[PDB]
Amino acid sequence: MDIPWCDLNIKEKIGAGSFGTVHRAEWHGSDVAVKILMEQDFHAERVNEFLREVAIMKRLRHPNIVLFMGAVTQPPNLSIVTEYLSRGSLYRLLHKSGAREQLDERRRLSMAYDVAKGMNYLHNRNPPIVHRNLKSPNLLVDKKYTVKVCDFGTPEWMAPEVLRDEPSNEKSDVYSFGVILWELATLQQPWGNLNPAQVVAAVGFKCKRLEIPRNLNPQVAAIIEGCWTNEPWKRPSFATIMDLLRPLIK
Repeated sequence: MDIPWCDLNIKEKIGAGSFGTVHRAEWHGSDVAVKILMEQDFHAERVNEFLREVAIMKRLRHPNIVLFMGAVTQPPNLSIVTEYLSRGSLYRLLHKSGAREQLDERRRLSMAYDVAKGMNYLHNRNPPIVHRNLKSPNLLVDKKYTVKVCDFGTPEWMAPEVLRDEPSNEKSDVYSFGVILWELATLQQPWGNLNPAQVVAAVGFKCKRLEIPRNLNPQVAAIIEGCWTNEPWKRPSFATIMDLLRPLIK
């Protein structure tokens, strides 16, 4: 639904990027998040691309996808309005201090399941929607620790083929999921000891893979390893990942 800029009461900034910034906001009493595009080119081609993007978001409806709630479609305030997740990015949540005590194995496995559900949903659109930029910093977490894929750089989550500048693949983000599941199970930062360029070489050309603790749950380790096969088409679909994760959380 269309939203007039004046109807938004902007609050404290909660994020930012290339597009611009993100701010919590009050909207007719409702608590929302507003993505404010700062670019000052309001010519048709751009406004139209924006409108086109907004029409896509309107069609994406799933519990584990950030809830679209509206859009400011009038210059000079092009914006996307969504629900507000108060715990922010998954990345910061895992690496903040005390995370291990704050989040038990069962919870972190549920968080993984949430992502798999979102991605399974996205992969089943016609045409399928592939998120090659899938990564923990892109995932958002609400108060109840539910995780949602934010659908609207650095390569530690990019699949080898992507790092090789190869053609787009539907199973590229399955590799990325493998890294996210690894972060969740180990609470380690991926490739913390390499610079971006070294990551590209390691995973893209030397078939290096993040090390799995011998101490880790075998069933979770298996899910991870399967996501990391060099042959993309050999990686399990997200629905298969869901089947494999469901026994564990329960």
